[PDB]
Amino acid sequence: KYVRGCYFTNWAQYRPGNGKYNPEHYQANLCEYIFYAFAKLNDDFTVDQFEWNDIDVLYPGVMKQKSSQPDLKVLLSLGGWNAGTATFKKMAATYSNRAKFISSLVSFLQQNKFDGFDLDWEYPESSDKENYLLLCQEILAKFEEVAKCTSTSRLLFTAAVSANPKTVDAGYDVPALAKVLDFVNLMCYDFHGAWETQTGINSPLYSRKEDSSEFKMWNVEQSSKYWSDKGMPKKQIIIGLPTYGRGWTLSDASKTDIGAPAQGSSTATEYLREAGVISYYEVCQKLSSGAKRVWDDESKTPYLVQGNQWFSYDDVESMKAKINWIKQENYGGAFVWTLDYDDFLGSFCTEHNGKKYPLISLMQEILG
Repeated sequence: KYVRGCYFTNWAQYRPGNGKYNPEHYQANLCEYIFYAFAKLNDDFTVDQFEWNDIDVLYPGVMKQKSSQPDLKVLLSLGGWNAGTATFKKMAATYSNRAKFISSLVSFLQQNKFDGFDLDWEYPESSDKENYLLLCQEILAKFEEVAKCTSTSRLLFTAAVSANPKTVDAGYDVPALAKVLDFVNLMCYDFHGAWETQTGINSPLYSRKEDSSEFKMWNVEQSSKYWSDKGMPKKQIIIGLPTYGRGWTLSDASKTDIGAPAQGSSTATEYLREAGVISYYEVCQKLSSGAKRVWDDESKTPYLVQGNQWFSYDDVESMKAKINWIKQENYGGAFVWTLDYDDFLGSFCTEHNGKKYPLISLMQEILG
């Protein structure tokens, strides 16, 4: 009745100390689907592994989890934000280029025992709309062809899609893609971040009265609605849950409101070491240090203040509110980004008595 998904990342193995995330850190029945991020798209449009140890170690490591969760399905994700669109745009522009990518892809999936493919082209533009459609149609066709041919279940085929309606209009033929994609993973996050000069919410459930006109649809609720109205069935919209936060350095540590002015990004944190970004477990460390929390009931998310540092993030209350809203509105489910941001050891946080995956466990718990 409800999809429950989780992104694994193949660079989380390089965090320092207990931030290091390995496939053995996964938990049985946490996720129905594990989206592996990412494969590499070569310049010649062929698919290969991205990290030097995927084929030999990490891919099989994730697959071993099926031993204790037999209907765990694992899909290979290609793209992401770092990858950009340059290869994608070229690869998709001709039938023969997509044929080379598709065929290369089908073979890389079979060899490495994946259950499906997840296209995270971030993002198709006007010039790519029609190409994108054909690319997906042809991926389903080959998958359909391969399945009848080899007498197997068809490979699964999903896309991570843009939550910004202006992009959805530009680059997605939504009714056509509905007929073709299994489901879409709605990236209803990153709505606000340190690229802005004032504090905002990362992933607000609802809009806020103080939002300006350009952002009245930049919430989970209204962005999922937009996909619904463009012709994607609600059951094929899967709601993105962010286990990370974004943060600013406050311009004045006395104005600490949603919208307070900021002079730059939050200082890079101990583990993710990316300025402007905090993992959930890092938040728990900060709480333990007398960082103060503030619920925002309008948007149903918390923020965190400590010194001149201000983070929007997501915790058990905000996650409880979104997943419940997933059920109340009958969207297709939830997915989490990422596994390695939660308190996967269950030792960085203390409010949860040591429960592993305080945040991600909510999916199986509430969505069954």
